[PDB]
Amino acid sequence: GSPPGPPGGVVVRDIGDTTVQLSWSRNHSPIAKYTLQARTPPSGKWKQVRTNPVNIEGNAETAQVLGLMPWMDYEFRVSASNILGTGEPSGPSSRIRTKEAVPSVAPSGLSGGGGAPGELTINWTPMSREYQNGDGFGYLLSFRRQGSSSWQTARVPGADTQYFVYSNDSIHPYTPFEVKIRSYNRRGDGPESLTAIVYSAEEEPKVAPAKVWAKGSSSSEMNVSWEPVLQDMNGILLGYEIRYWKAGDKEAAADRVRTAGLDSSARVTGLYPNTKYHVTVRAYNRAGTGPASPSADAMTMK
Repeated sequence: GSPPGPPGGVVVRDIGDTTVQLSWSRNHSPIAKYTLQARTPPSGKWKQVRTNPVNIEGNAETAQVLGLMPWMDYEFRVSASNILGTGEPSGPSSRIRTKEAVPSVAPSGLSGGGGAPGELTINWTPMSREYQNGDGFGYLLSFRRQGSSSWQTARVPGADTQYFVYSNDSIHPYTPFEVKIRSYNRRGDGPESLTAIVYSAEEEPKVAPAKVWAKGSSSSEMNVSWEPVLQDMNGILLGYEIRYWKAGDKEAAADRVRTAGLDSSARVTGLYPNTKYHVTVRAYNRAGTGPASPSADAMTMK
């Protein structure tokens, strides 16, 4: 008069990407219903699963499991119930992996810009394993000159791929491109991102600020001002990079701070009291920095 013993020999066949066919067998006591559970090893908790048929009769030895995730590891087990309640669950089936599916989201964070002459640089956020949905994962980039119709594409494998640089001598500086990205795996292509406008590399700055003024404003702070670099048409300027170092130290070891905008002055903090500093300023954009200004000097107060 004990609750029914667990069935045994739980095995899996007909593995889909979202379903499997589970089988088992028994054996004296009448069984009214079977209940099925699944977990994702090794550290997953046992959870209930949807079945077809919805109710597994006591004479049944097979059930379709519904509502699984693609490319996922699962173990399954079965329990038997009658008027005396439910017995212990079976031992778990041997681990299976559901089939792969195309990835289900588009990569995010698509952008780009910068690089060397003749380059188009493109960047994005790599997709974490939870959305990859299969092995042989990678990204498919499509790009064309803004205005044109024909796409060029680039297929790059590896989920950790987070940028791509293309170069062609026919690409002029700061050329606008339409760009879009989709992920893919062994099973096929995922959905495409919104299109982004990405400019090819601009020319790096070629001119230095002509004059820099630096003055210690306290024992640990310095105000720095300079003459802006005159932008000629086509010229791109994002801001300035200020470098400063103690007299007696190597220029190459200078700290670096950047502005962003048309400001022609900056405040530098965290300096040492009663100390002489050298300061240079240079222009920058996404292609790099220009040559340095003549150095200026300043002393922090006592």
